[PDB]
Amino acid sequence: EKVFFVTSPIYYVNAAPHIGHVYSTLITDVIGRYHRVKGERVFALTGTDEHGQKVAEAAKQKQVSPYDFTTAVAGEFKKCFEQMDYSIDYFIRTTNEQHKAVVKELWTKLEQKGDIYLGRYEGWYSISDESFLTPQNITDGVDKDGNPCKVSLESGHVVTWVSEENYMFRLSAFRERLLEWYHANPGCIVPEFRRREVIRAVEKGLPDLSVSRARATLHNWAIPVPGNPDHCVYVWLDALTNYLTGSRLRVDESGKEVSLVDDFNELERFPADVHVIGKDILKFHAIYWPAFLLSAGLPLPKKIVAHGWWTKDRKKILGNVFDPVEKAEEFGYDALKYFLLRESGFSDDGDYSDKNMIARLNGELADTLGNLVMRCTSAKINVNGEWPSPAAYTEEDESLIQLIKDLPGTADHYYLIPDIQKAIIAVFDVLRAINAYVTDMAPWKLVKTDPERLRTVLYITLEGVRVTTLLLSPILPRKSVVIFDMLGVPEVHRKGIENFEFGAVPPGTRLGPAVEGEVLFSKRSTE
Ligand code: MET
Repeated sequence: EKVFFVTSPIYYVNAAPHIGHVYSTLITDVIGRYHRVKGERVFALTGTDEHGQKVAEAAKQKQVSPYDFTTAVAGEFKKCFEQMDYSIDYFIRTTNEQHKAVVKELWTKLEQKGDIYLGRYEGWYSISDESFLTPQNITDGVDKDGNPCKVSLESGHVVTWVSEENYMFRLSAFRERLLEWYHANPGCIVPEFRRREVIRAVEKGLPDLSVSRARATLHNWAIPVPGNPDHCVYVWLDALTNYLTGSRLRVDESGKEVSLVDDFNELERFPADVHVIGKDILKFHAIYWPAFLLSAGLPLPKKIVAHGWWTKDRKKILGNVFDPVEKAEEFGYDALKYFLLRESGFSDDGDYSDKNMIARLNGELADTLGNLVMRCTSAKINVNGEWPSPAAYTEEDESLIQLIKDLPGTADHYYLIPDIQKAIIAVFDVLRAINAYVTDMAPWKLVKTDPERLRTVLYITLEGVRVTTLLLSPILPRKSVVIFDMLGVPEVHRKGIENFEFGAVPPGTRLGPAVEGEVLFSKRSTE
């Protein structure tokens, strides 16, 4: 056992935070929350990528110091994530002095291993992606002016020709070991088609990789190469190292880093159990990073999960915004999170209209979950305001019980893939089954007609709501608490695999107090 270590990418601070960053960090957050619910030690990590030409030039364009610009924008990222109400354990910044030391330490290992030489890069480079590209991965496009230029096929951003004496990492020498790693861990990249992409790309051959740049090109906004002040460390080698840095930082109660340990084993976090990333940055994580780790003799991550990129009303996000805080203030924080995790799987296919948002809010959160919670806690149905003791189970009772008992196992596998969408769907399939059982039994009639039968129906329903809610708690962290409070579930029973079990809450447990205008999810007007 070790600390379950989950990460998000660290984001460029060239501009203000937006939905892409909020989405990636949310996924990271949800994975961490699920493992805490299982009672595991978790360290969840996010942060900002603050060096490089991209960032330094964005600061120049605003006519501000790189130190002042990065600090200000990093501040906006922290404020946004705070407001999004994640449970991230640490926010790292690559300008941190302790991160810097770790980067120099990793570089030195790579050099001492013989995997870094002085050579030349002569080729295309995308500043906006901080990415080296071959002629096969560029094409014709236009400037900011509208003059003809070359652009990345990858991303569409302008590319430039670089010809510089650079320190080069021997990535070509790691091809075989990388292929061995992919084939021996066929779950290590998710989803499967991105795993195939990576293997196909590495099968073709790998060139060596420039890991430094001449200091002027960078506007001196980068980590100097140890032993050679004319060169700065490639922003991506610096950036990827944040995962190692974060694995080695002791953090105090307020979230401040207070100490860098010498050895990752001391904190038991490294290597990451899951790196959450966008598809745009797959090669850095699935090819370069494991190669750096193999060179350094460090263990490799267990999973890399790469999600897709987004649209609002089937259009690129100018004249089309999606501010997550404003949407969350509009429809709800947990509701917005549910929507983002339910609507998209590993694709760009998601309908992010306010229409579809309202349809899921009303249909799934309000009509399926909320209505159910209200039914089984209603004083008109649950006359004694408690968990009743069930009488004998019918076959129908048992079919539903069986679904509830099976759910934790199924949801668990989905959370570990990870495929959060599938986990949510599984839980809601069980919520729908519970609703249909309740409709079929009509407990409102049973109050008058067979109060004994009602004890059974009502107990099964409460327990189905409790289990589904426990498994939804990583997705609806605030609302799950409210639900548990309404059900009167003691704190101890709100986490731990012990409580995945059917029957964990005893009969006789009292419900929470009923507030005057109780409303868990408010249906919105279709507009
Ligand atoms: C080590 S993850 C670095 C990600 C990069 N800063 C980006 O925003 O795409």
